[PDB]
Amino acid sequence: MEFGSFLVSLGTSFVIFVILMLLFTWLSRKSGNAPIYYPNRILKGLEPWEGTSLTRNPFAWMREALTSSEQDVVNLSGVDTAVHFVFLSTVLGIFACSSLLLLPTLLPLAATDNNIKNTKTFSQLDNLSMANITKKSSRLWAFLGAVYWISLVTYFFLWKAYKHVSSLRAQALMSADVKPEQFAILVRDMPAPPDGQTQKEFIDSYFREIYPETFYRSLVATENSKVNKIWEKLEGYKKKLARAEAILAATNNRPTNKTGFCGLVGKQVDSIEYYTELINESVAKLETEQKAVLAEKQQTAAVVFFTTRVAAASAAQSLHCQMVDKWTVTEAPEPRQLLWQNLNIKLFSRIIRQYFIYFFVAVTILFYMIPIAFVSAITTLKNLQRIIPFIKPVVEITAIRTVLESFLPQIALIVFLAMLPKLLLFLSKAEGIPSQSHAIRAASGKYFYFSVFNVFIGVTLAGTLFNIINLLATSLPKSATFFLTYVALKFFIGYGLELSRIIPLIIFHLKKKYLCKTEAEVKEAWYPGDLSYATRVPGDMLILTITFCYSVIAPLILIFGITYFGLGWLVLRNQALKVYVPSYESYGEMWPHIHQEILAALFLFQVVMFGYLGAKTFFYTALVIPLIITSLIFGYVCRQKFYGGFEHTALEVACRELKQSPDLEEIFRAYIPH
Amino acid sequence: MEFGSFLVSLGTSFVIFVILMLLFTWLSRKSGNAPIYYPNRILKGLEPWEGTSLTRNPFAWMREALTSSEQDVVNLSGVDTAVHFVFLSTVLGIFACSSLLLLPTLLPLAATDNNIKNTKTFSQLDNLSMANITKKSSRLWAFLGAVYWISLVTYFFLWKAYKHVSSLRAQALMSADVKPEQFAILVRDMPAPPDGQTQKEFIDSYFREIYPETFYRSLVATENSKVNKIWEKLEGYKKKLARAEAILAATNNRPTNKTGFCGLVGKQVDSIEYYTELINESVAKLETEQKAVLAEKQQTAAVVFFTTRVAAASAAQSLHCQMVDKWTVTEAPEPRQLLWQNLNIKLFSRIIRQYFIYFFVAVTILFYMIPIAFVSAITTLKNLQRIIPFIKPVVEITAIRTVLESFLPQIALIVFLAMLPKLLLFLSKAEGIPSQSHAIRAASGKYFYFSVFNVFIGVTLAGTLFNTVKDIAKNPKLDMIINLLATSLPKSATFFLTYVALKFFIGYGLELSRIIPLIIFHLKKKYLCKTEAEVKEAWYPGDLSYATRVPGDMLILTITFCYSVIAPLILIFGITYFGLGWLVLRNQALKVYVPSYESYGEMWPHIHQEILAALFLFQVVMFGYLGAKTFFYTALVIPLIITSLIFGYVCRQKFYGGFEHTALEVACRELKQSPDLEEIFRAYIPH
Repeated sequence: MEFGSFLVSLGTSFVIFVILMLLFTWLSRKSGNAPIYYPNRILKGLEPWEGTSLTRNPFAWMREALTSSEQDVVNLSGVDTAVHFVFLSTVLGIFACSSLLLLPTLLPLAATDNNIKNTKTFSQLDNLSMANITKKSSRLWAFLGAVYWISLVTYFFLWKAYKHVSSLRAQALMSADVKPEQFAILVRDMPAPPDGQTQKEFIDSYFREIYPETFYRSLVATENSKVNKIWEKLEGYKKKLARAEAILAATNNRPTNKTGFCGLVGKQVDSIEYYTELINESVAKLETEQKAVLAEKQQTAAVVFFTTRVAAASAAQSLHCQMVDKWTVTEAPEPRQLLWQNLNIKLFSRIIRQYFIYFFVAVTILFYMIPIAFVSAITTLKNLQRIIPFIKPVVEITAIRTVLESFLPQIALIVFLAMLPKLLLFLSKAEGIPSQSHAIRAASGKYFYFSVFNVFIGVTLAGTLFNIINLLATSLPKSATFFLTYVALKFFIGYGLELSRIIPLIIFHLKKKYLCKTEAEVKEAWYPGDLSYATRVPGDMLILTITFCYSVIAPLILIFGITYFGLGWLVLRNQALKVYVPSYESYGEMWPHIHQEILAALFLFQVVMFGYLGAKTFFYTALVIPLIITSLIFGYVCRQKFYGGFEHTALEVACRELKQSPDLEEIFRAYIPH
Repeated sequence: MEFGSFLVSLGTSFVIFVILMLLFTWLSRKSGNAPIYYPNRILKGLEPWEGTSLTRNPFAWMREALTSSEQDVVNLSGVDTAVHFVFLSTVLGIFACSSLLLLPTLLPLAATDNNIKNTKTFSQLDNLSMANITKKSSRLWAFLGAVYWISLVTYFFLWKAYKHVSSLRAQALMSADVKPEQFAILVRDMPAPPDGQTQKEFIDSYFREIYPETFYRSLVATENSKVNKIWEKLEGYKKKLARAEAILAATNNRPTNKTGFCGLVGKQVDSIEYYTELINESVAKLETEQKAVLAEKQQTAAVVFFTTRVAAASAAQSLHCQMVDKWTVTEAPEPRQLLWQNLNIKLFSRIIRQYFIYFFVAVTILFYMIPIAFVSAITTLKNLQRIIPFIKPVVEITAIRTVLESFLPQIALIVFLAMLPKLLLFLSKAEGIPSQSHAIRAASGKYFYFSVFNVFIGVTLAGTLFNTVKDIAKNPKLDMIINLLATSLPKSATFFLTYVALKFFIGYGLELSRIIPLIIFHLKKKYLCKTEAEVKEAWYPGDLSYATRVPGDMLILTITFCYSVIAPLILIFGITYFGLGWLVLRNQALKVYVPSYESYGEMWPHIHQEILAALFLFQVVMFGYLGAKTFFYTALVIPLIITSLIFGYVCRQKFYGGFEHTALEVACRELKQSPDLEEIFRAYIPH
């Protein structure tokens, strides 16, 4: 019955994906939906291209995507998205070459043997797996050569893509213009000022010693939580007064508000004047607090500004005081990336929080594994049928009952998986990470480990429970069925939902028609947001992890991986061409993390291949040990070969970049939060 | 080992030690011995002993040693020897506290138990060890408490020591004079000029852009291997001609050289005229070659000199080109430390050589595992008797087997572990290491791997098998474990007692008495050698030789952590080893040895990493043992291992970053005094 289960799930996913595709064709063909299907190119208003109206058969939206050079993507969005695209491209290339060799040689090899049905059918695809292969068979040699070739191919593609990303980084850095993050460093962990002088007088006359005639200013970090809170309160008050003024300018007859707190407690009489007195009182209070904070709440973190890229880039890898405890220095993140909150955290606090968060993550795997499986089994009562509701017995088809009992576990799992990334991002920022990009990358790494351990081990154990030498052997083929479902579920809808973009489109065209969106305020009406690498990269790493897991056992997941990453390349190329706009520009710094994962997945599932063929019990599984040690060798040689360039900007892309006498004053007041 | 061999080895070591001490204290009172027992304070003339006719002979030097502060050693020998001394002192403190708690509360527990008689031979040393503890005994709880306490004590002393060494390094760097290694970097792994243009024209006009008005000159590392050969040969000719003319002046008889048979017995040629014509020809050839190679024989390594310490120190941690394959930059070593041949090794070549050397190190790990098995076979000759009865005729009388047991295995171990360090230092120098200090510390690390694996594992396991392999006729899985483990481990513990005793007694007697370099002296003078004064190179003492001292010391440290619990008689031997080492090496450093390089304490983090590696590995050993003793302490040592890893990471994160570089305070606020910057140059010239 499992055969029918994933057959039906695949059919439903394909059908609904087709539905959303047709909707996309229907919706995007209208000019009224341009802001939701072309948020980009409206900002920096490149006039979203329509040309002729319709012919409806050819040339819909493909020529725009497939004819986009990496230079075009970098110019239009940035060099960061092109890194994600080269990640997708190298994964696609690995899987394409792997399929082109594996499948024509392993499909017939698996077809001929009949070990399954001899150890005494469940499903036909079970014949096309490394389970219909007899014990002590010569086909073990072909299988081992296959995994060996997989390792060789992925090594080659990783090296090529990593050279390419290093070249793209060196190209983007060298041609950049004057940016405020090129003249600053982020000094943390300073001692208390000696006797009476405040922190500002201490930071100065210290850097003014080390760096005479090449030091400009210092923006000491101050606890401003009160200043923040009152500031967004005042900004929201100004926004409300502005929308009220626009309403007045429209109707010229001040309407009546729903008098009260959320329309419950109060008298809204000429609310314009209420908000006016509120905002001016808030301005006075904010002025007083802003004056107060700059003199008393002066903490132990400070951005430091130099006068030349040479000095700033050189005074960011150097060690300033002969104790790693004090005056720790790193390159200042760009203003859009500084987390003023997570500064001020001393080194010991950073270490202790790092290990407490990692331990809490491990406890998260544990309290996921046992308790959430327990409560999911509890939800099975709601899943099948409940006596208490008086639902009319009209359904009467068991097939969709099976569909529901397949979805509900997956639905709950996905709900908690979507609860994850916010929690992991919040935890990542709790180690005191001083930049948004590093926080997002650490969250992605934590989610990757969680996903691998959790999903892989849990589904493997579930397969073992369903069905010691045959323990690792027989169990894995059945687990492929579950992944064939879940991969497929995330396969169609997620790419379908993003491409169709109906979920933002449902929110749009309704926030405008209803009481919301009185004034134009179109910018935040349809602001797209980032690519949110907190959810793209770890999900694609999970798909890659599964594909390299069953890369050899059941070489039918390879075609699913290829089609997944091909559709991802296509849809995300279209999106980055027309939809998203980045909020931070990390110049491809992300990608070494992706390289380390990819290699970690390859290492882990070379180990899995070793163990699984050891379950096949032939004295040649030791041949995997050279592959494991080779993965270690490749990791170290890559680390020393490229990783240096991805942490800093070398003193050529900073020195001879030919600045044009920067004012150094608009570089300042660019890190000012106020 | 049985009682006779252990006792006779201890007695022989003690008697030779006291003989050497008596010889030293008697023979140090002779003025002629000054440049032997006081090489230092003769160089840098200081009137070695102040006064007349030093009394208190056994303490004439001991009193002069216990009253010397770390500041005195730093001012007299250097800031590197003081690091070795804090290493010795902290190991001594760890083992002192460990003894003060372990011994009184652990030894009686082993003494009162009677796991012995389970044999259905040994020593009383085995009775005062783990083997005497029965199965599932409450005393193993005390033993677990003991290992937990020793781990805590080591953590405490390591942290305190590492703060102290960081303080010493800061105090030394902050007050050092104008030394040429502070203004320079070692620019290595360059590309080639893609035109008609010499390499030096390319190193310039490139750094002149990155560091304008703060870039002074740049030596390109010209390959001079054959130039070096001709220069050393010329200097040998100079020395030999000086010897000949000194002989002629001292005897007024025309010297005659019979060149042939390695220049000893051959064709008779007139000495000084031959040497003069040959030396002038050699000078002409040398200067022609130097002119021909200082230009146009360029390669892809260089040394760069800035003008201010701030720029020089800042532009050494930085990254120069946006590809780490090009313009690799590291802080320049001292001119005395640079290995000019190891430059001109591109990054891939360096990695390939590193990996080949590591693999060869593993192969020779096995090839030394073999004679370690031989040693562990020899040490238990009685059990070796029942196997291979070919040794029955030779092992008949008490005395012969006694002397073999007492001497031979220790001598074999010494021979192997003393031939090894030269090989390891040569191997490390082939990894493209660009300095002498890094090569020495890498050789020390490889020696630590050899020590741990071969010595510890091989000796203990070979003794285990050869004490049990012939008694595994029956195969009860539960039963063979206990017999194997208990009847095995304390035997290796006793052998290591003997070995460590041999080391501290004989080695420190030889070092303190210094007779071997003294027999070379007083004989290289009275015989044909040492005709001219030339005293300086006749008794030049040399370094502390950290390539051979720290390795052996860490081997003894690992052994003491071996049987700090299993057989807590090792603890006394380790304490006395390190105490005698402290005392003797103090006397040496204050008076005898003078270093050739100054690393400003960069070597101690490696020492800390080893020490913690030993602690980790033998928390693991205790975990395996208590758990092969059949009780559930298994979960009581995993927390110790986890906290060991956390301690390692925390120490690396808090202090290690301060050892690799000199901060930009000791560089700026060092208050320069108008450095010449020209005599700073031509101090890195290879000649």
